Amino acid sequence: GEAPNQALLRILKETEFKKIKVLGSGAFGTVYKGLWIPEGEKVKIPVAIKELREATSPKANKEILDEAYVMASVDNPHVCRLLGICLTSTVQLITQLMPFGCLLDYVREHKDNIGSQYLLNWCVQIAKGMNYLEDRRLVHRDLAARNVLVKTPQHVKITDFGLAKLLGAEEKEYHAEGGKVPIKWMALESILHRIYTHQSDVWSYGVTVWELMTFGSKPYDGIPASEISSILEKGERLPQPPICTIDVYMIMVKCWMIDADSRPKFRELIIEFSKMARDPQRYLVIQGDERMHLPSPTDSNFYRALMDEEDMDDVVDADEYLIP
Ligand SMILES: *CCC(=O)N1CC[C@H](Oc2cc3c(Nc4ccc(F)c(Cl)c4)ncnc3cc2OC)C1
Repeated sequence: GEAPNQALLRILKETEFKKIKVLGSGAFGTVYKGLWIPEGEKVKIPVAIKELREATSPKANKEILDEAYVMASVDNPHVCRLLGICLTSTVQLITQLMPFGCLLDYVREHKDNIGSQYLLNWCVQIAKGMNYLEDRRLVHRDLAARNVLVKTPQHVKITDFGLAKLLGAEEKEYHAEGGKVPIKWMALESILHRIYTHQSDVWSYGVTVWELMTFGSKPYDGIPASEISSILEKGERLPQPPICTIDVYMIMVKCWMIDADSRPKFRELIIEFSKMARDPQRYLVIQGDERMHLPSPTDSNFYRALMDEEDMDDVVDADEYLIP
């Protein structure tokens, strides 16, 4: 009827995780970083670990296992995959550590060193990730720069699958029902009718690109969420960022066309951003662009800036740690 999901869910013993330290908290719970040391492997894998405040809320463990299901079921260079889960007092999700954090904060904090080549390459990579998700019939529903993680400045991945929904062998629109929503990233048809498609995700991609090209500006700043549907129905859209040529901004605008099927496909966005990445200063205009650099794997205190030297001998990135 539909293809069997033969993803493996790995249950990981708590005794294999060390050096646990807080990255951030919310109402939801906590993310930590640590090392995962599968027993008698002589590997140490840098990981992030997501839990919730307590394993009492039924919804809580249900929501997080829904996220685990989606995250175990993906495998692509531009999407974050689940390494496994740890069943403790709480359900913890275990994934590859993305040491530079979320792209929203990253663009805000490093604007002075972010040139055109990185911006366009990120656009390409996010489009690849999104296209891969489409090929797997998944609709993310929460694409935003806060939901893209930075493995290295050269390599980003989409995460945060807690709102993602699959789509049946012959189904098109997810039709949701209630719960806090990222209004300022949503297609009109999603705000109005809780319709969600691969084409609604393209809308959010548009917004995400605007975030990057503005070095992390807040969309419709000061506009109350309750007013967004009206503004959009009037035909208002986010403004042309200063660095953007018309060529780039036009792509953004196409993502925000009322007719969902008039919007670009992820596969087209890959092509267009890829053409632009070959001549980046033709498409984005950044003062003093040519003279920027960000950290690259091949630098001295690239590995030392993360790692204790104690560990460094046997550290292995999750992308190089593969089981059958
Ligand atoms: C834009 C703000 C933001 O996203 N963060 C605030 C701090 C937190 O930092 C990191 C988070 C990660 C995660 N997150 C994650 C998401 C889903 C999931 F199922 C798991 Cl197990 C983990 N993943 C990897 N590396 C991270 C690195 C962070 O900061 C260094 C995100």
